[PDB]
Amino acid sequence: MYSIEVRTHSALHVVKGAVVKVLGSEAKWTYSTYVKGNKGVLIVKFDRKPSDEEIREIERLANEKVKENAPIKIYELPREEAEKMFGEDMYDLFPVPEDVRILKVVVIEDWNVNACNKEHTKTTGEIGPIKIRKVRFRKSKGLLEIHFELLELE
Amino acid sequence: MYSIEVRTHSALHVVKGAVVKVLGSEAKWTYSTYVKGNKGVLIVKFDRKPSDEEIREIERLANEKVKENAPIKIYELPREEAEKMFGEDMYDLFPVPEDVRILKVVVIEDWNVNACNKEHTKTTGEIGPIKIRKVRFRKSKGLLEIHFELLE
Ligand SMILES: [Zn+2]
Ligand SMILES: [Zn+2]
Repeated sequence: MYSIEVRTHSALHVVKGAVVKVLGSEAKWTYSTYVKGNKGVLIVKFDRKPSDEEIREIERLANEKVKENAPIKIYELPREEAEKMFGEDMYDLFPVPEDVRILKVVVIEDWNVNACNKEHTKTTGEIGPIKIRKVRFRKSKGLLEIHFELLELE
Repeated sequence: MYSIEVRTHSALHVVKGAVVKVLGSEAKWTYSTYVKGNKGVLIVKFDRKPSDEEIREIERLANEKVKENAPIKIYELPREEAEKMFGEDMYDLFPVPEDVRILKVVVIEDWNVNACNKEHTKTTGEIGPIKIRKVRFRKSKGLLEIHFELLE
């Protein structure tokens, strides 16, 4: 088993992938994330407020990735190499300090790659049904908030 | 007198103000800053590559603020007080940690307000002629690089 929070954190990587698939590469940059219990907040850099249909799609695709039970692999390589093997996409808006010479990159094949040092579940199925509760688009900073919560079902 | 670097850092605040005056409020958020000797790099969040004429205006405007010899005031208030007194504009894209309950906000009336703890010149004139050398717009991240160097 996995703690609910380790579960919610993992959902973030899944939700991010769904976001990029639906909104495109322009929403590929993460600004920040927060997790509290079964609730999660993914803020990505974007330029508009997604339509209700797109939100639905992000949700659908995110839940489909959960059911596929895809593995969440975690490679540990040299900054330089990882830099060339995964490219710029493994990062967020905010750079991982340069004092760090070795990176732990989380990968969900064809979905999301991110230098992350936190604990993740071994597979996407271990996350469970995800529900997007609120979506806020902050015009000034041009950031998109995707609020979601995991579900106490089975 | 002031160190060349203290000068270049101060120019940052001046250049940022010129950038917002010319490009608008959408270029109001700073992503990062770098200063080495007489060289300075201001990266702001933006969506397009400014035209050559706009770059010229940013430069002009920036140098005119230098000649006005405006004072660079430095207020030190609680964070809750600066929050309401200067609003969100005093910040950058990345927030000053919440462990800091007292802020040092740099202000150049009607030009730029920024929570900054570094050393600044007492007035804009003490900066000197600014020259924008290169401007790079990185489409992926949507960031605009304003490269400039002081002349002294
Ligand atoms: Zn992670
Ligand atoms: Zn400063």
